[PDB]
Amino acid sequence: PAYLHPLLHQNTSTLSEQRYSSTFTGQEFFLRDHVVNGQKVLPGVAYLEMARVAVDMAAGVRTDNHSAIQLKNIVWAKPVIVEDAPIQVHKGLYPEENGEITFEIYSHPREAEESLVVHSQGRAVLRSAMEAPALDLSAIQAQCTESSYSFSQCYETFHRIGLAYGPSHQGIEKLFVGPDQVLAKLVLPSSVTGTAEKFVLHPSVMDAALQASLSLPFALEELNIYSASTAAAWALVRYSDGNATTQKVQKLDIDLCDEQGTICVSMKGFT
Amino acid sequence: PAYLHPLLHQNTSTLSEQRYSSTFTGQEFFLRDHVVNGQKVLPGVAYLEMARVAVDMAAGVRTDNHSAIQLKNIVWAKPVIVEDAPIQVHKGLYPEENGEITFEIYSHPREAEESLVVHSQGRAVLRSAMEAPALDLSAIQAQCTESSYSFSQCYETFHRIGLAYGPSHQGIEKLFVGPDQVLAKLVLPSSVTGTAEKFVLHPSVMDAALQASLGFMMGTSDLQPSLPFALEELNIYSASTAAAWALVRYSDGNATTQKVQKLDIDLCDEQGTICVSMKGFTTRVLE
Ligand SMILES: [Mg+2]
Repeated sequence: PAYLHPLLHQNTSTLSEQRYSSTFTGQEFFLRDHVVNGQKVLPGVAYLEMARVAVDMAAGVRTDNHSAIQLKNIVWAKPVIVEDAPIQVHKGLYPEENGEITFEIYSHPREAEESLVVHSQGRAVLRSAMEAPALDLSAIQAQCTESSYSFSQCYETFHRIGLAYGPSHQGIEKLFVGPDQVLAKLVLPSSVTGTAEKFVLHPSVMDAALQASLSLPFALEELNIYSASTAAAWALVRYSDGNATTQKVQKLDIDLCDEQGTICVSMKGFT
Repeated sequence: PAYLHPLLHQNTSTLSEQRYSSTFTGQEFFLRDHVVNGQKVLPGVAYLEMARVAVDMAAGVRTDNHSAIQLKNIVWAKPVIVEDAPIQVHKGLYPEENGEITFEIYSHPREAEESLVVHSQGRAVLRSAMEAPALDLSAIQAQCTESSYSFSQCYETFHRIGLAYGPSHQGIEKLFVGPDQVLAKLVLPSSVTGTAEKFVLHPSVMDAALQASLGFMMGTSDLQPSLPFALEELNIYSASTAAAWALVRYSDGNATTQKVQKLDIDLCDEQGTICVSMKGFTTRVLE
């Protein structure tokens, strides 16, 4: 209730370490409605919001020259899973000499409070606020005319493939695809509209952007925030120009834009 | 409701600054019952607990060689006053290269949030727990037979000079005075017993120990209140709640004036075992 943020509850910083802590019950919407293979698993897109708001607050009152946050070189390790007992997640920030901020998202195993498990790591950059780029909504939709499928068709396999998305994570409206890209109409589930205000990178919309692509998120090269993900009405997914099939891991680009095509959130070098 | 401590509610630390924040409404017992010249004033001794608990928390889990806190060279500047508008008070901690921790207690006036008021600053030292010294209460009593003052005498006199202590700050039971010292019988007011557990340096007990210096000033014409101005050293051997007595004597500086007095103050339980010691405590007339 008195949380600083639904994903960043409490500031637990010491003289040695800048740190934020959150205790998650199974009931949070981004857990109860994000069940993979039967377990409540923290979604990859929640780590980004966790990281952003930690940086936003850990950096003090800021000048226009530092009043914007960008994330770089994100990594994903073991996921956070919730059972009958709550799970405490720690968000650690470490300032580097070049003015960038390294962040580690970790926890202390109930198996061993002296052992440690890292779930994600990355870097953040403070820059001047960025003017939003623009996308071509009319033509891009026109380049995605082959084998369109309903959200339900997207949704049916998702449930069948082992990903049981609850109502809070049913943000895709429809998929328009060509062999080169996928453009997804997006919507905010009505359940989470009451709390969409308290997110910049909203897990429902951000995950819907990731859902439109789909083995699992493994890394992200860069994340740019021009406006709230809530403003988004469309999202475009494309391969990064690496052209490597490899095994089951791929490098992809994902962008969010509003009704006019103005990009508000863009993700580069996904993996 | 979710305070870390009644005097240190929230950790608001940034990368640049280790910081804790508290918002006081004035309904807190240590404000509602601590009225100076008609205004609710945070008691000077409350800053001491503020610093201690901030340091204790800002210092991590700690080895025993560092599992004890001492405060040094405390100064008091403008008071914290609450009159209908809540005040947000910040505890800033800076680690010094010598391993000491500097603390600043400050706030930003609501009327111009870009301005700054520093209320108190000092230094904290992390060191090994000290075996608690002891007082000989029998011997001390034998030297405080010159005059004596009752509970009502003290708090009626306090009200007359401008210090309207409510029940939470009525910890003096009786004052025994001899030449150059005062022995004060103390008790934790019944009003605050429910939350005495969450204080090491309890404002009620600590303020009562400083109140005991009234013993030196009874009989002073148009006596004016003297408030905390500086403290050279504070030693914490155990919680003040255990305290049953307080000894007040002048520090061996021989610099006593109506404007300012410097005192040595010890608090001990019924056996004479000291729990808190304050050396070089200077108080100054209010004006
Ligand atoms: Mg102004």
